[PDB]
Amino acid sequence: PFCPGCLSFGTEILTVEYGPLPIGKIVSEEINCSVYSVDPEGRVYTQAIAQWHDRGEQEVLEYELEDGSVIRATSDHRFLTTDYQLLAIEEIFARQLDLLTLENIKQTEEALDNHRLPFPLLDAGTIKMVKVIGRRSLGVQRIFDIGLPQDHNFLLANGAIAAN
Repeated sequence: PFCPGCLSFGTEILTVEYGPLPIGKIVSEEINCSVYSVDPEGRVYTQAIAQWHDRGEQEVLEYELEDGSVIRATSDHRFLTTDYQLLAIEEIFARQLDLLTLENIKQTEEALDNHRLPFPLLDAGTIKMVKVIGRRSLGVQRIFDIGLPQDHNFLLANGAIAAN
């Protein structure tokens, strides 16, 4: 079936235990690990993955942000905006809204202080508000997703917060 919010194989999730890892690998090997997620209150916390989804193949597009980072996902994949809405990346692009991202993130395990979590996202690190400046199709590619016990969202290695 068509997956509204899926990511490319190579999309790196910032895992707590292992650092940046492609979602394709996490799903292919059903890797048990934790991700950094945001709760309804706006706090970042660690969450263990509950399910792994290989959704087959579908069009994947590369969205480029103002800071040069890229997001390779389905057009309806939601991301956290600066005004704290979870909107489709294509919508964020069409409306020229800003994605709420962290920048200068350590690309290793325990990128954030596990001891201090939960902690407010806007105070967890250097916040970088960026718009989507372009989109280009990558054609039909493999797509993935993961399931979480509480909130279905997680921090990507590039600082963006993917929200299914």
